Amino acid sequence: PPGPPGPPGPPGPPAPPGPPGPPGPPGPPG
Amino acid sequence: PPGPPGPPGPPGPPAPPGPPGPPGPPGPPG
Amino acid sequence: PPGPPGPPGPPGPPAPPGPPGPPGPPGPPG
Repeated sequence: PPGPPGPPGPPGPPAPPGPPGPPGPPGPPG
Repeated sequence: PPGPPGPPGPPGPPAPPGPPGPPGPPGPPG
Repeated sequence: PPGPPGPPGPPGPPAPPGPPGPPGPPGPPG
């Protein structure tokens, strides 16, 4: 009364798109 | 009846990597 | 009878930072 609890909910959603990575390496010799 | 709602579900799955970082610094001057 | 499914779980782990950026431009000729 009511009765036994229902099942666990489904998985949450993914987190938002991630931030960009770090600067690239130094370029070619001048 | 039916019983109370089930508990919250599991955390979401992993998300994809963010975008590539910016270009690196200029190369070594001549 | 078993209650209804619970609510969706929380957001998954934060998306990793993206890959390093590309090499920088060439150095100055002088």
